[PDB]
Amino acid sequence: HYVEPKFLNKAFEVALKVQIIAGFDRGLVKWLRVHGRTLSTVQKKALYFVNRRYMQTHWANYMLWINKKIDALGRTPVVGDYTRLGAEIGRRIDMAYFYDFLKDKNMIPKYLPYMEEINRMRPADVPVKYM
Repeated sequence: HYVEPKFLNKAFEVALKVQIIAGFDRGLVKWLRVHGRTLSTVQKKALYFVNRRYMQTHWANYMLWINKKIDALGRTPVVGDYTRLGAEIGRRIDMAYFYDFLKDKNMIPKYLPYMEEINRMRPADVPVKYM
């Protein structure tokens, strides 16, 4: 009974997703200090979804960057390495530039059921694709 290996250990994947989404969300909260009163509830929820979809579509590039670093470790990788790298991604990407773009150009997505489903997931469970 064969089993397919995950392409990244579940605990490492979870640490990345939790830290990335937490960091993107924190910057959204700060941006909403100024812009929350000029956006509807469904626009704000759509921006939370934007954070998750952004992670999903950039995941392959993140895996290249993460693996380049991990490959260069002269020791066994551990979960804390992934917490750290995920926190770096989640904090360094200044997502406010993108929120400003969407708001200014009237491209905040219409909030749909699929987006609500993604938003209601635990960050640990947001689907990512390796292949």
